[PDB]
Amino acid sequence: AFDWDAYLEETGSEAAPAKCFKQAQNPPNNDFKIGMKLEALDPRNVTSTCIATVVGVLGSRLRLRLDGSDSQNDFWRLVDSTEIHAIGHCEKNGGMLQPPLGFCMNASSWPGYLCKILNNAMVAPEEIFQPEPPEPEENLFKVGQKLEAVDKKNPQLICCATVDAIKDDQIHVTFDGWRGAFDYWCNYRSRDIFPAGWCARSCHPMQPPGHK
Repeated sequence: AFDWDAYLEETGSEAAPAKCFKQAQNPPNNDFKIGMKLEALDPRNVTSTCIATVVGVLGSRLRLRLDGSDSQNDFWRLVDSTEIHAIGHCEKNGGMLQPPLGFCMNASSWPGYLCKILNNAMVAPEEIFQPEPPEPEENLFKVGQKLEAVDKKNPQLICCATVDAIKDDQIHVTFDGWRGAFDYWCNYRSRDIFPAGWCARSCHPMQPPGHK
């Protein structure tokens, strides 16, 4: 459990206030179980919705993998993400499920495929999907502030970070003790940033600053 209060005091810093983030005041409960199927936006083509399977769970996050694709392109979504839904959601809304971009068969094999994987499949019930957190209506971050952030190159990891710079609705996230190579800009609404303490409150491991 990372001693944020010690760290803030030794670096002379403020943590960014909770009202800055689009995250629930309390981490949402994660009732998902590994093997459950659900519907998610294909990160490699965000216009497609695809069947995904929970392959890991960590704090309030799911590690998802799209059925019929590959094991090298897993992605993580919070249980209260608006990019995952219960199965049947897409269709109820006038949509069609799509094969993943990395689908391992040929396309005409897709309709048959959906049937086989949906047959007696373990499916996440709709009630375990958490509601979308209220959002701030402007950027309240400020240069200097510290926070917890997913490292988009190794997303299993959430790490101690700092806001470096601001241009309107974008913040620039830096990772303390790492070479600015893991830095990124993101919208203040991003679901990949959290107030200091969030990880401990949700049982997600939280990386201390790097050793550089």
